[PDB]
This record gives sequence, C-alpha cells and structure tokens, in this order.
Amino acid sequence: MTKVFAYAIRKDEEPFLNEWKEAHKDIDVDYTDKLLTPETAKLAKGADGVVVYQQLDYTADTLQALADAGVTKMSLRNVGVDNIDMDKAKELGFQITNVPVYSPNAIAEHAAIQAARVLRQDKRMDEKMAKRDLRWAPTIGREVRDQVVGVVGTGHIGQVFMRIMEGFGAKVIAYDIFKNPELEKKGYYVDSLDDLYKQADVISLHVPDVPANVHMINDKSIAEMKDGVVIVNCSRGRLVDTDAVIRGLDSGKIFGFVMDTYEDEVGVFNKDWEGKEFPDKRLADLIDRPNVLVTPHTAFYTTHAVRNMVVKAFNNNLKLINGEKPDSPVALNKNKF
Amino acid sequence: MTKVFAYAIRKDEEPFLNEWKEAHKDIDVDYTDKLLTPETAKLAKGADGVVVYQQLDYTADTLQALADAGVTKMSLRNVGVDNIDMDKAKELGFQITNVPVYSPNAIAEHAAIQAARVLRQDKRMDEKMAKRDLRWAPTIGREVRDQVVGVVGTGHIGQVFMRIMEGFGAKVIAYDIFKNPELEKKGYYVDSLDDLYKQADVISLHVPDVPANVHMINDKSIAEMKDGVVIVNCSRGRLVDTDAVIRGLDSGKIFGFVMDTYEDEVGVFNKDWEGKEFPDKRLADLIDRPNVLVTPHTAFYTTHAVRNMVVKAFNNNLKLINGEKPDSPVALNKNKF
Ligand SMILES: NC(=O)C1=CN([C@@H]2O[C@H](COP(=O)(O)OP(=O)(O)OC[C@H]3O[C@@H](n4cnc5c(N)ncnc54)[C@H](O)[C@@H]3O)[C@@H](O)[C@H]2O)C=C(NC(=O)C(=O)O)C1
Ligand SMILES: NC(=O)C1=CN([C@@H]2O[C@H](COP(=O)(O)OP(=O)(O)OC[C@H]3O[C@H](n4cnc5c(N)ncnc54)[C@H](O)[C@@H]3O)[C@@H](O)[C@H]2O)C=CC1
Repeated sequence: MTKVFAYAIRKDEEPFLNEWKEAHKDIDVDYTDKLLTPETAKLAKGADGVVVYQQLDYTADTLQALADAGVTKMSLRNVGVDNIDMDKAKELGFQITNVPVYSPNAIAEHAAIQAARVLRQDKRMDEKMAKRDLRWAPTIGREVRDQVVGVVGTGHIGQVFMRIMEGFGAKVIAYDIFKNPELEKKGYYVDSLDDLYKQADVISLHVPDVPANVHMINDKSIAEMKDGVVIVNCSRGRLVDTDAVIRGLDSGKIFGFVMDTYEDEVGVFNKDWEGKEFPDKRLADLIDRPNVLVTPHTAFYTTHAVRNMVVKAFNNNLKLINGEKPDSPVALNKNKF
Repeated sequence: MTKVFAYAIRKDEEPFLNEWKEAHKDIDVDYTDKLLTPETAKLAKGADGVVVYQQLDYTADTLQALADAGVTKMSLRNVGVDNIDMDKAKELGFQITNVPVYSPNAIAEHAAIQAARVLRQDKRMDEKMAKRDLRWAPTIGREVRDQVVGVVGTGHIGQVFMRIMEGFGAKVIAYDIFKNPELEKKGYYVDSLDDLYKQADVISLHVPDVPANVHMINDKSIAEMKDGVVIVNCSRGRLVDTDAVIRGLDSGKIFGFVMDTYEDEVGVFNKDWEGKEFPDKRLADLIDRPNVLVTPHTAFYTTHAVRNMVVKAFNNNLKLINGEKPDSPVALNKNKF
C-alpha cells in the first residue's frame, strides 16, 4: 500500500501508466481527468505524491488546496516548472520534480520530414489531388539528397537531425557556440553563421531562445541566404521575425517554411478556434500558405516521448513517495539555457 | 556548328536544356512544344539529331516523316522503347538511345517520406489546422526510429530506402529472390516472406510486377500481417489488392497505406479531372482517406531525374551525331513486350 494520484492523464498516457503500475506491483495508483484544481486538489486524498501534467497554474492556493489533502509529493510529467507558486511552494516545503527529456528524436524526426515535404512540394501536389487534378507537372520536387542542410545548434536533438539528413545522403554543415570537440573533428563546423547562411539550402534551428538569438532570422539574416532557401524552426519561436520570413515568402526568396513554434503562439496555439472568430491572421495566412507547413508545437508529441513523459514521472515520484534520490529535482539550477 | 532539334519539351525540362547548351558551346539546339508526328517530323529540318520524349507511338510512318528532313539519330529521354517501330526503325536502320535510370534516389526518398508521414499522422493534423483546431491530443505520432521496416526487393532503389531508414534508426529487415551476398552477410535477410509479414511494422514493396508477384498483398498476406501495419507501394500497382487493403484499412488491421502506384490507374492518373465526373470511385475514396497518401506516379518527379533525362539524352545523342559509342543503344529486339 502506497498512493500516488495523477492529474491531467490523457488517454494516450493511460496505457503507459499501466505498464508502470503493471510492473510496480506494490504501489497504489489512481488518476483522473480534470486538471488539478484548487477544488480537485482534494481527491488526492491520502495518496503520497501527485503526478500531474499542466500548463494551467498551481496557484499558491491549489498548493494548500492539495497540501491539506495529505501530500507534499508532487512531480510534473512535463519539462515545465514556471507555472507553480515556487515561493509559496517552499513557504510550504513542497517537493516537485521535472521530467526534462522525452525523446529528442521525435523533434529531430519531425523537422526532417517537414523539411523534406517542403522540398518535395508535397502540399502543392496534395492540393491538386484533393481537387482531383491527378497530373504531376509541374509540381516537381527537389531531392533531400541534393541540398546543403545547415544545422544551427548541436545538442542531443540537433545531432539526430544531423544523422537523419546524413542518411538522405546530404551535406551537413553545423553551427554552435560550443564546438563539440567530436563533431568538429569530422569538419562539420563552419567558422560563423554568415557562412552557413549562404551555402545552406535548408536551415534548421536547434538552439535555445536566447536573448542573443532572439530574431536571428529576419530581414538581415535572410538577405544573406541563398535563393529558394527552406527555413525550419521547430525550436523556440522568437528566433524568427514572422513579418520578415513572410516578406521573403512574398518575394520568392524563401522557397518554403516550417513552423511548429510561433512567437505570438501562447494563447492561440492548442485552443479549438473552430466555430469561433479566428484570432490571429498572419498565423492564419501562414497556416494556409501552400509552401508553408504550420504545426502547433507537435515536434515532441509521440508514443515514445509520452511514455517517457508519464514514466520518467511515476518513477521520480515513486522515489519521492519512498524517500530516495530522484531525477532532476525541482530547482534544476542552471541546467537550463 | 551543329544542330539538334528536340521534341515534347516540358517547361521543367526547359531549364536544363540550357545548362547543357550553355556547355556544348559549338552545337545549335532547338525544340518543340508538341510531340513528333509525321505532321511535325518536318520541323526537325536539318537538325542532325532529334531528342524527344512521348507516349504517342513513333508510328511506322512518323519515322521517314523524320527521315526525309534528314535525320536518323534519335534518342529518348525516358526508359521505355515499346512505343517505337522496331522494324521500320530497322527497315529504316534508324539509330536510337533510351535513358534507363533517372535518379533512383527520388523513389526511395518519396517512399520513406510518405511512410514517416503516415507513421506520424500528419494528414490528420493538417486536416485539423485547416478547420483550425490548434490542439494536438490525440494525434500522437509514432517514431520511425521505433519501428521494424521490411524491405521487399534489394536493388538500387530498395537499397537506398534501406539506408535512410537506418538513418532514422529503425530495424531493417529485407527479403529477396537473390539474397545479395553483401547485405545477407550483415544479416538483414529473412528466409521467407511470411517471416517479414509478421515482425514488420512498415513494409515497403520494391520488386517487379511479375506474374508471380501480381497480388502479393491480398486478403491472406495482410492477415499474417501485424496489427498497426503500414503498407507502402511506390513501385508497380498490380502487386497490391486494393480491395484487400481497404478491407484491412476498414477493419483496422491497417494503420496506413501509401500509394504512388495503382493498378486501375492507366487512363485515370495524369488526367485533369477537375470539374468533370470522376471516373473511379475507390481511387477517390482512397485519395481522401484520413490515413492514405495517394500521389499520381510521382516518386520519380524530381529536379535530378528530369535533369539526367535531358542531359543523359542530349549527351548520348551527340555521341550519335558525332559518331561515337554512346550509352544505351536500343537494339531492335522485335518483341516490344
Ligand atoms: N512508383 C513510381 O513512380 C515508379 C515506380 N517504379 C518501380 O520502382 C521499383 C523499384 O525497382 P528496383 O528496386 O530497382 O528493382 P529491381 O532491381 O528489379 O529489384 C531488386 C531485387 O528484386 C529482386 N526481385 C525480382 N523479382 C522478385 C520477386 N518476385 N520476389 C522477390 N525479389 C524479386 C531481384 O532479383 C533483385 O535482387 C520497380 O520495381 C518499379 O516497378 C518504376 C517507375 N516507371 C513506372 O511508372 C513503372 O514502370 O511502373 C515509376
Ligand atoms: N518546438 C518544440 O516542441 C520544442 C522545441 N524545443 C527546442 O528544441 C531545441 C533542441 O534542444 P537542445 O538540443 O536541448 O538545445 P541546446 O541548447 O543544447 O542546443 C545545442 C547547443 O546549442 C547551445 N547554444 C545556446 N545558445 C546558442 C547560441 N546563441 N548559438 C549557438 N549555440 C547555442 C549549446 O551550448 C548547446 O550545446 C531547443 O533549442 C529548444 O528551443 C524544446 C522543446 C520542445
């Protein structure tokens, strides 16, 4: 007998929780559907720690709303932490953990395919089909195996991204602040961005949303690019100046674009605006461009990650519930960029 | 000087004719829009050679019609020679050159992308955005990296598709008449096909439309098949049993199917049916299935292919005009079948 209560368990999470309960024989495990609400906090009744994925706020309030229920043991299924009352959280001694890495693959994967679909002209081709225009001319596609893919950033994610395109048999060029002694041995690294910006056919960003990096793709970076470049930003939105790429698209400079992350994303993304008055037009003019692919921050959303998501969580909590050293305690002091 | 006259030149070919002429400085080159017919055959007047692609037969007469303008050196820009009058050709002793391979990469590339796509459920997402549902759950993607991919057929193309998938990091299984001694050593082969149809998640057909293979995927092949399988045919169509597949898609045994080839395709594909009555109803039901990906025999339509088509074509022909041993002499093998 042990109790962990889960908050915000999606259907897609259901089965992972099973395998982990399926195996974790001795613990008592129960979830529910409503996000952890000051009001819901209460169901967490006499269960040791709580596993809950949420972008909605765990106000200083839902903390006691949950505190009093009998738990100081709470761990997120997600990467995030800035949505909790961290100050009242300690005022309270509240123990949280984070699950910081679910498959870097799904993101690396997700950009390759979006990238590759824009080079092929797959959406123009798919539009003709829907309309029942079954001929292939002149919607010709460019081959992956024939471009020069430049990667901006060389961490877990981006390396994958590297090997994938390598597999297509393309020429990968790379960029980073920290020239990973290893990759640079094979010559991947260029001296500077202004170099990769004019010999890269495809550009995939894989670098944190830094004060420095904020709007690296804009009227100036772009005018240095080749003609008919392809731009991919499956990382942090602010790296790009939307009105800028828009412009590049407008003249024929940028050949296509891939956006699974937008700057004015928050609030707009992930909300069903169907049947509503569509709230943000350029995003809406972008979504429909035939040589653009928008996606709502889906780069991460995959069977393998989610499994990570859930699980790296039931564990970390089991370690909390039980009193043992967990993985990435909630303080994750300067681990993050 | 010299003169080469070309026929049936697509706009997309246009652009490569020049990088060629742009090279071959001492030769005059000139082309036509419409195909060659006794009617036209005059047009290549004085042109030492004629380059040309078409499906209309180079009927019995079309030849002299050509002959009289003064030319007998003609080289096709595409693979097939079963639409040429071999005997007259020979009674005429005309000299011809086909162009046999136009980027095999193009086809293994297009198949690998389409699969990844279905694997990830992109269509369903994109259908979502269009209606404007900017939320992700439950359109969870499966990672190519996590799958077992079975390559049926191991030549130029299947080989290339093999490499890419390992770029993704999937477990690749193959199967083949002639177990290439090299891959076989690395233990990729499986002894039989029923081996394949049961450990394999994605299956990619890359083998010939042989009286033997003519319906390998039918209601029996499938049932061996794994739940959540993903079938991918980008080669000959007769290999799949469309009704088999829909039943499997309908039941749910099939996760996704991807088609660039269709058996009841001659006549429908390559036709603009927009605003006319659509000729084939499963074909369409399929075109629109949330999880099918139909494309009209387009796996080869790439900048690289169409480039060799021309280039390889003009080349070999110049070896004709010049009088050299060129690539791909089509020998009058009476039986065009
Ligand atoms: N979809 C399109 O746009 C077009 C597709 N194609 C098709 O592409 C495939 C690819 O061919 P490839 O892999 O090069 O074939 P092979 O070298 O012949 O095969 C490699 C090995 O296959 C073995 N093999 C032969 N027969 C069998 C059987 N029955 N079972 C197992 N293994 C077998 C062989 O021994 C080799 O070791 C191709 O098949 C083709 O149809 C072509 C394009 N033009 C078309 O539109 C078209 O003609 O349909 C376009
Ligand atoms: N779109 C989505 O769904 C999500 C996107 N992301 C994004 O995915 C990317 C991949 O992540 P990681 O590999 O963990 O990142 P990372 O920061 O480790 O990327 C690789 C390298 O970039 C660094 N870096 C920081 N600032 C830089 C600068 N100005 N120039 C060059 N290099 C710089 C590092 O020092 C590091 O080794 C992130 O950068 C992030 O913004 C992360 C989660 C979800």
